[PDB]
Amino acid sequence: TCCFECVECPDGEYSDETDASACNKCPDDFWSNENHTSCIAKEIEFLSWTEPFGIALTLFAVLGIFLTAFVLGVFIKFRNTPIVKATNRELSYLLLFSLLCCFSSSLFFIGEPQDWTCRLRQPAFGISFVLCISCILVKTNRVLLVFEAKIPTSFHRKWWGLNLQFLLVFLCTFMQIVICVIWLYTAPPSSYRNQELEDEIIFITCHEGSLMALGFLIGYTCLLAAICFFFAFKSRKLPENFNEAKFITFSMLIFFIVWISFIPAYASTYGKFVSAVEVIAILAASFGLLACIFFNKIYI
Amino acid sequence: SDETDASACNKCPDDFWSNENHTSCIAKEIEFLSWTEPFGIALTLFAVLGIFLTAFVLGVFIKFRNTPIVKATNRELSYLLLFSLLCCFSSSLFFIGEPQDWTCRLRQPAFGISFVLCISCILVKTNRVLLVFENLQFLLVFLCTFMQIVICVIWLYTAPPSSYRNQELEDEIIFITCHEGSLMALGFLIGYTCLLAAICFFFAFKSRKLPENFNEAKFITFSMLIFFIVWISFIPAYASTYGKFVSAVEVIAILAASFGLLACIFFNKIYIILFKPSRNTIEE
Ligand SMILES: CCCCCCCC/C=C\CCCCCCCC(=O)OC[C@@H](COP(=O)(O)OCC[N+](C)(C)C)OC(=O)CCCCCCC/C=C/CCCCCCCC
Ligand SMILES: CC(C)CCC[C@@H](C)[C@H]1CC[C@H]2[C@@H]3CC=C4C[C@@H](O)CC[C@]4(C)[C@H]3CC[C@]12C
Ligand SMILES: C[C@@H](NCCCc1cccc(C(F)(F)F)c1)c1cccc2ccccc12
Ligand SMILES: C[C@@H](NCCCc1cccc(C(F)(F)F)c1)c1cccc2ccccc12
Repeated sequence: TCCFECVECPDGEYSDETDASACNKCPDDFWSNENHTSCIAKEIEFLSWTEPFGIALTLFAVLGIFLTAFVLGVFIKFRNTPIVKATNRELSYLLLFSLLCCFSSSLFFIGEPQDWTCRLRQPAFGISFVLCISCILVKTNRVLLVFEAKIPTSFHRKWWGLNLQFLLVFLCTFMQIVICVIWLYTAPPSSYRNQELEDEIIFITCHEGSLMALGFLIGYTCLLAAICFFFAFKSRKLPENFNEAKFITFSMLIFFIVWISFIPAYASTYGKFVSAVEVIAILAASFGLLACIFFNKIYI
Repeated sequence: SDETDASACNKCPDDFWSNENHTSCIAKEIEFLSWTEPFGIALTLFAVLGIFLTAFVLGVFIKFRNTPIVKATNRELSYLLLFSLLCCFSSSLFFIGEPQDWTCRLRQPAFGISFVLCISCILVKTNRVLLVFENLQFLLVFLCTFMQIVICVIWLYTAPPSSYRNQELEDEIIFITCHEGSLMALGFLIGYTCLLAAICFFFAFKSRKLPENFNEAKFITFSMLIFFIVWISFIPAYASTYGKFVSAVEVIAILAASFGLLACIFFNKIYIILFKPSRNTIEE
């Protein structure tokens, strides 16, 4: 026994005595040093505000808010010009508010995840986007109907006349407000500290809990997109001051392009870049919508 | 360790890992985008559909070839464009399977050459303001393709691509990938393929309002815009996919833009020739 050899301790075990005779296991929430001589605390990785990437996504999502505010100001100052009144000046306003809601949803992906944030992350963006899609769809059908008129109108009360314009949007949004409510009560999302995947790093993420709702939401938000194009296809022969086809088929194509190009990184990679690409995709879709439709007219 | 009373635990050879019970060594697992994975059948099926669609289109044009609509445009340039499009979808098929030595070399240049050829046809055709200064069209197309052919060759001499057999991503899993030789050649290839498309997109914007052949310039600028949007997005997707989905991202991007050039420029005229035979040297 007086004669022995020296062998290094394996990963995650340390020693601090002269003749160890055994490797002491590192305590929980700690990891061995480079030389296996003293345990050190692990590292927690999440999309924080200290790194410039976080400072960046935030400094975009303020520029978008400012641009949307500027656009709504023209439609409020020049609220009686023929081309502004050409597009629905009611439903055009409601859309702008929905776009404001859209830019904001992204700021719920920055910072340490918590229960309420993880629960409110997806439904807000889904509701806002479907609200915008419903606004576009109802506006388009009204003009086709106005311009498919054989014999004159018969609306019996002017005010209720504009009730249809607003209630159809709520009817469209009702299906996803339902799905969001039943989902949240029957299995709410919750936070989950994961340390199994990599030994030295603790990951803080959320947990979907029930995944079947995440398929129905995509199916619905997408089905509506298939309707925006068809109506966009049907609305190609109208005159210029009212035409809105090119814009519709480019915005939804951008949406599909981004959210189908970003599938594999989301499917494979784990960690902080998933949230990064989600934020960048949301921002890309929202700008795409805003400048496809409202900017030509804001130039004119 | 195998037997009883082991003084020390033997390491395992580099081509193996160790069983859950640490008793003995088993074989490592090699991962790569295969032809049987459920996520590659969709890509194979999608492509085959594109190939069949291109074959059908070249059918109608070389069958109803004695009509004013097809003769209004140049037939030779249409054949060249259809041939280039047929090679893009087929090229994508070169991005799926076990990476061999020669495949890594033929991955990029084939698509680059095909896309340069297809873009060059549209350029020689945008409202003839380009062609007014000044058969000549074939010479210009050959000159456009030759600079990409040359850059490919100097590159294959000075650094060919080959397999890597990476072992630094997953200790248990062996990754088979391609090492893309040098970066200057790839950067120059991308720069040229984008610079040509930029010029094509501009003159056509410029000539977007001329209603020649059912306003074909507008569809060309639509296709160019689609191509940019698709590839500006390729940046973050690939920059954050780590594993065996880089090939998937590349295939998805290539398939999108190929359909982008085929559909825009062809489907309106395909509909006109096949149905409603009422336009003959009047609306053409
Ligand atoms: C890496 C990411 C990849 C993601 C995949 C994306 C693939 C999509 C890209 C490309 C393939 C097809 C693209 C074709 C684009 C159409 C161009 C366009 O903009 O159209 C022009 C409009 C406007 O015409 P105008 O009013 O100015 O002229 C009026 C003149 N006068 C009065 C004579 C009539 O005319 C019209 O017909 C408008 C009718 C709307 C056209 C429908 C768009 C077809 C989309 C097909 C695929 C979409 C789903 C993708 C699959 C993934 C599912 C998740
Ligand atoms: C893969 C396929 C199905 C994607 C969709 C392609 C087809 C359906 C789309 C893409 C571009 C579209 C065309 C865009 C512009 C015009 C000009 C207009 O005066 C007639 C309709 C027409 C000709 C559209 C017909 C439908 C069209 C050809
Ligand atoms: C933001 C997203 N929730 C995470 C989906 C991750 C994903 C990553 C990459 C691709 C895809 C998708 F394209 F397959 F959806 C999903 C979301 C929530 C709610 C509604 C949505 C409607 C449209 C798009 C996204 C929606
Ligand atoms: C298929 C595609 N090459 C993708 C790999 C790019 C890359 C992969 C890995 C590293 C680097 C980097 F080194 F440049 F960053 C770049 C391609 C091929 C040919 C022409 C093309 C023209 C336009 C767009 C894409 C083209």
